[PDB]
Amino acid sequence: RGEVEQMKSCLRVLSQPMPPTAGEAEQAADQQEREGALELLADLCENMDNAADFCQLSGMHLLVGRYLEAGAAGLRWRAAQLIGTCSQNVAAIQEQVLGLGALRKLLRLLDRDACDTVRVKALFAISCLVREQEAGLLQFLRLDGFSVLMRAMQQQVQKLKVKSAFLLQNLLVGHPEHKGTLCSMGMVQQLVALVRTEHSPFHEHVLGALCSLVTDFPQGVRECREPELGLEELLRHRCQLLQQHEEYQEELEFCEKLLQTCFS
Repeated sequence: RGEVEQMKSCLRVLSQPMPPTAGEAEQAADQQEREGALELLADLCENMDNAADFCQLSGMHLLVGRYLEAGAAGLRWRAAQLIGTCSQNVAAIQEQVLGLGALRKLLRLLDRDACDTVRVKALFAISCLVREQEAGLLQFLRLDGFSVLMRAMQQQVQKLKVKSAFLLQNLLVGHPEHKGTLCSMGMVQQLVALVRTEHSPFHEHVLGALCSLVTDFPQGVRECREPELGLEELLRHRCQLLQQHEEYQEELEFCEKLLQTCFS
């Protein structure tokens, strides 16, 4: 194979201290070598057993402890990506990564990072940790993760807005016990504001999320019916805009369900 040795060699590169006094060429070479190590680890860690071996070698300790807060964006995003790759398919690794305080650091990257690729990979990592994990989602909530997702849907870069909205929709389907909290947090209002923006692909997920919040949930219905929100007007205009087009059928179905559920 040669895979255990690659993995150990890569961890040795990544375990080295940042070079002390360094000129620009030394610093740039050093960063490329660490980037390459993370990439080679990612290749290995698509396999679930490699992923587990990686964790057994305390790789997640190193990524969470040092690389999510590395100076260079290229290290941060590759670190976030590798966390997601390893944890995506393995419940045991999800739990280990959560116990290492990864979520607080990932949310900070998603919410604040100057580099968009870091944000996207952070969101990927978060999605892997939180979707099939009741404890990870509880912690996500406690860490104000739904507000982080909301600000991601509110900012400009379309890739992040679609992926954030997609995650919110998924969490609401998978975890309906949280509709109350989300409604009380004023998510109906914040989601409906997103529906007011220029029609685009993330709208489908936004309206899917709203659908979850009203489905068998009187508080969601009440919020949707609030006179100032103006949601009926919005939904009826959206229905007429989408109704002849086969490729918006799912967003249209969400609008229709909201109209049925909330407005006779």
